[PDB]
Amino acid sequence: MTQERKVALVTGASRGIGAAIAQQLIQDGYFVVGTATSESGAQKLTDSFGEQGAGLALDVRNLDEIEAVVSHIEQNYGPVLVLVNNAGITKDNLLLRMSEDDWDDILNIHLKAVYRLSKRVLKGMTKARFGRIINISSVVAHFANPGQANYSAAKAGIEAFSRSLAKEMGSRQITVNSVAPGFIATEMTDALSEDIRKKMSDQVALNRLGEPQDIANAVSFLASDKAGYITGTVLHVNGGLYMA
Amino acid sequence: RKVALVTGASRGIGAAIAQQLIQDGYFVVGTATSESGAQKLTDSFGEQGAGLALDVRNLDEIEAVVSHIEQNYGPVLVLVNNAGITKDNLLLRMSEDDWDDILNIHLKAVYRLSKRVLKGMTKARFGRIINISSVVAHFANPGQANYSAAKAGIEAFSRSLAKEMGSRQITVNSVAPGFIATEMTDALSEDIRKKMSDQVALNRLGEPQDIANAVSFLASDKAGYITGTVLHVNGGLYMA
Amino acid sequence: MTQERKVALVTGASRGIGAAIAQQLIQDGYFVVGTATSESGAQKLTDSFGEQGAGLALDVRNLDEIEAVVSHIEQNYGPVLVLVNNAGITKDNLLLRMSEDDWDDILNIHLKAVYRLSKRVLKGMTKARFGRIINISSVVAHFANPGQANYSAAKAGIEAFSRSLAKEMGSRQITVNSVAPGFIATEMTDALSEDIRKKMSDQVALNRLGEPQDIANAVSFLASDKAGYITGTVLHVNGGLYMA
Amino acid sequence: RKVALVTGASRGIGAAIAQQLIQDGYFVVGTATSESGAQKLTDSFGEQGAGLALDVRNLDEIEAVVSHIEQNYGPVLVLVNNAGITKDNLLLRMSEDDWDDILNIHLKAVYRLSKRVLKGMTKARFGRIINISSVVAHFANPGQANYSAAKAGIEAFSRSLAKEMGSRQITVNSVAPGFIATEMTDALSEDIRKKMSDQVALNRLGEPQDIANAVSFLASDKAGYITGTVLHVNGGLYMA
Repeated sequence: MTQERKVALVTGASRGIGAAIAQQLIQDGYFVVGTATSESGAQKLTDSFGEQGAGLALDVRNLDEIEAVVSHIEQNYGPVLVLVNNAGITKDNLLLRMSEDDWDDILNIHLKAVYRLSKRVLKGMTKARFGRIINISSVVAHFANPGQANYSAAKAGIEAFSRSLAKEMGSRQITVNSVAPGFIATEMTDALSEDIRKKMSDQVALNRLGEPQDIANAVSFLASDKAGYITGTVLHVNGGLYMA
Repeated sequence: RKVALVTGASRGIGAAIAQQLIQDGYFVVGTATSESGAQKLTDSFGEQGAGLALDVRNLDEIEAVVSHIEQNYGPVLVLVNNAGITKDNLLLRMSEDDWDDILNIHLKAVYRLSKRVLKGMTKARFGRIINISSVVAHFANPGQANYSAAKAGIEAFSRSLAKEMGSRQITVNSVAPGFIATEMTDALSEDIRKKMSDQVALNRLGEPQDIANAVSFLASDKAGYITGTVLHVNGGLYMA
Repeated sequence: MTQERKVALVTGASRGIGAAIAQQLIQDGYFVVGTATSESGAQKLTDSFGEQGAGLALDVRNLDEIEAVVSHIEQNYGPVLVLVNNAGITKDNLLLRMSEDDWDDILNIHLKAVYRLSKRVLKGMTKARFGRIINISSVVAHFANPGQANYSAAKAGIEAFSRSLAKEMGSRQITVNSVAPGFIATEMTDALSEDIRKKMSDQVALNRLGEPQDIANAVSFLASDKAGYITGTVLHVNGGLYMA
Repeated sequence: RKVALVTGASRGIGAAIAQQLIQDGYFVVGTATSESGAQKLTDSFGEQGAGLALDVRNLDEIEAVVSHIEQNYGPVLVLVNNAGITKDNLLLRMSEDDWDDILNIHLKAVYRLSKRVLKGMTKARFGRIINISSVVAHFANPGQANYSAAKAGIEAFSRSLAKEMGSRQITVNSVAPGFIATEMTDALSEDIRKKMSDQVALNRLGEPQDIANAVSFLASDKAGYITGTVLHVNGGLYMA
């Protein structure tokens, strides 16, 4: 039992974008720790990653669990040198119907979790004089959508936090970036109808929904030496749905 | 007169906003966190306003204050969310309390107050929600991750709400001040604020009245086709 | 014959947005020189402005005419202390069908004209330690539209030029800003059908087309002392059609 | 192999781009304005490329070069518009020639070359147009109004063209370098580029290979769902 590869931590790795990111980072040569909210899901991740990764249960809303998970990774696999913040649900509602819990839960799962996990991995990245924090944002952080004020506020806050952290950590060669997916094919889009997914792809310049692997490719690029002079940016992967 | 609610109106930007909105013809309820401050606000606004105590961190107080305003003065049709509290620290030294308090005072308060005033604005088919953001939401500053995240969240929240409320002719906008002359800015002496003003194209720190002018514009009929935007008032410190 | 009011120059003042801007600046207390491309149009402007303005013919594509017009204003009315660059047409075409003239004419009418006129009025603004350059951009400089690559490139170039000039002239208290109209009711939108203008207003958060006076209000604000700490910005007046 | 055309490939950013695209598997035609430079490009690329002389200001030369490439090597399916010529001056001192030459070398050339390669990309239902912009298109620099306007125009042009060509699976993107180590940057000595690198979060000037890496990414299958964007490569000098 000796683990010599650099360690990547991917939260919310069970399916879709998170699963593709985790598998791509494995292919890139990392030892990947993926997280799921349940222990069953964590075991499914352990099974998928085999001897080049591990699955751990983590509710990113809880600081005690964040600290325990990162401590476990450091004590068993090594310092987290790539952090991909992908965990996170939506709780949509127009503001008149958006409850205190609807707001707080989303802000905690997305923005607070990014703050907590980034803070927790900073010591190891600083010691290594190498680090990658890659936050999965969304196109709705830029192109606002009614009913997603909580999600949009959280994602935009994550982007601003990333800029501040990039400035604080730049001299230690830690890059902090966000990837903003557009319409990507997920179980959720699979749930939608043919006609709705044509409505969606009609809004995309490339005239199709993206795939999880497109986001994985963007993250793999940002985590590599090929993006060592890129920090504090948003990398939009939306097929021209939103251009900035 | 139409009722405007301005939080944190005791001094600086908030006070200038309240006085300007009074001049524009609104009945201005300004808030302070202390009852002493609320009484001084009552005294300053006189017959064209009222002062109320409000800790914007507390939902019960928000609901009570808005209910009181509705019961005595009228529907809140202009809401200006003005908070300027900082708890700076580099992330290594930024505690959970430092993060949470800033997020609550700024972003959560914007959520709570905006939600609470929606009914009256919807009924009137008229509304102005004006959120005080900051240049730091765009031009990042080391040690202000919490403040930057909160202000950027406020801007994104404003865009979403603007889409939700637009058809009722309610506009939701943010004003982003740059370096404005204040208590703490006055505390540093000549070379330090020369360091600051050297970054400003207009080569000077702004004044609270500049932000009040932007808020007055957005709250007026002159800006009825402007919604979901950020109005930068920073002398060229940061340029779209 | 003595002219004591501050002089504003509004190019393309014959109708719609330009006409509303010119009339509002008159109401604000300026002596307004408006331009039209023909001498007939210039005479119609002279008639509309009466004793508080003048109409002059100007093809903004031509440097000799720019220099002659500004010299005439300085010699008869006073230094141009407010410049509103509004002259400018569209020549739409998908790139495969966009000719050299289609490109050059639009770039010259919009971007080159802004460069030439701003350069020409800088001396007077510098001497006065007061100045307002206000450029009418467009929402399509931000939300790109197929078939308008020339117009979009010109408007975005104008915005970048404005940022550079704002930095160069800031210490002399000259502000340089752009106003970006969205769907505003013009003869061109009047030409469109009821159903198309509902398609358009359906995209606007405020659920209606704007009016020239909305743009005039934005320009009047920027030209006043109420916006003396605003420079190098874009003021979007699009009813929520585009949010940034 | 697929044919990529890289303008201004003789040195620095352009040379790094050309070499990297060769490594990625493209047949790279690089251009220089002199025939001497074109021959040196031919020598450097050897069996995996060709060097051609091109003054990007001249439409006839653009059409001749692209026709030659089509007649000998194949359809241009990757176009990298790389120009880095400056003619700085504050507006008071910026002549008509200084403005026009920069606009022509940068923006007009992007228009002309992009237009000329559209037919082959459309036929192949594959394409990469990658335009070298600059941080100055976003963070304004006194004395560079012409360069800033041209680069920003290039970015807007790219967005419009991306919408026009997207359904044919042609992506159009810009790469915006920050402070990259070059001839002229090397000319200034330690304290001057320390002044520069102090503005960079990563606390150093970039290298041509960083821009080549970004262009290689965008030109690859790894970026097939990225279009109409600006990829900032500036070490945190300017942050979206």
